[PDB]
Amino acid sequence: QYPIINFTTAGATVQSYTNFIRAVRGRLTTGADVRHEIPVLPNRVGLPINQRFILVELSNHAELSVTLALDVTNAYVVGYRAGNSAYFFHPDNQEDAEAITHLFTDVQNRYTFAFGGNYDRLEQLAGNLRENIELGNGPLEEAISALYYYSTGGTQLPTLARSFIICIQMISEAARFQYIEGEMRTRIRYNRRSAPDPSVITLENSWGRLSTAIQESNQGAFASPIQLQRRNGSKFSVYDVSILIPIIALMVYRCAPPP
Ligand SMILES: O=C(O)[C@H]1O[C@@H](Oc2cc3oc(-c4ccccc4)cc(=O)c3c(O)c2O)[C@H](O)[C@@H](O)[C@@H]1O
Repeated sequence: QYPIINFTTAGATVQSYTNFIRAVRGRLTTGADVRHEIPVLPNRVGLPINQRFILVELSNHAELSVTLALDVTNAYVVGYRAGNSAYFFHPDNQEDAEAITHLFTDVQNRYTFAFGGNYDRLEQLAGNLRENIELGNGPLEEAISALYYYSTGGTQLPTLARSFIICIQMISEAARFQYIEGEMRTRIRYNRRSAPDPSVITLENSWGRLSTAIQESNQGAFASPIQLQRRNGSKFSVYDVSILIPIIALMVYRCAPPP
């Protein structure tokens, strides 16, 4: 009953990846709140649970398929299905736990992780930092096999964690930022994998702050600048929503929009 977007990594191109991410955004929004030309995700409060999630079915060159569940309120992966098993990140508010019981209700085996989905938990689990984990079509292809074979006991947990990190960044963060989508399109266009540079990681770390600064801004103007980093790690200050318009595609809801 939840909407499904399909994507295959095998023979993926800039175009098929672009179409996939646009379709993902399309399902996450309307939610027709746009603040400064930037769509805001639905406020979870008052959100009917039938509208809470979307499903992203990934398949790969090995003909393996896993379906991820994304929370439409933050674009984030809450868990996934592989065959007859479903796995969920440990929630952290009883409304979440409530919400996820409506996911993958037909599956035989449903497990909840001890851990949550945040990069901090995941990075230690993987024994690697985001900056040391390659992204690209290759890593995503492998991530899909890893996620699938976990449902059968053939995947070590640190490989799993690494797989979540790859997926979350190439789907959730890409839906959130045209800039990160751009970074992944480029890796795909040249079939090169590489770890995310500091510009990517700082965007990811600052998504909440960015959303708040934009929705609280005075006519687009930030009362206080936000520091981001360039590709080479040198820092720069954002003072205004204008420069973020071609960077950020979705925002998490923060308060009502002022009339
Ligand atoms: O940006 C901040 O200053 C602080 O914001 C906090 O996060 C939120 C802030 C928020 O601030 C506002 C807000 C702020 C000023 C005026 C009107 C509204 C509304 C929110 O819905 C909101 C929210 O949902 C947050 O999660 C964080 O919990 C907190 O860590 C952070 O310090």
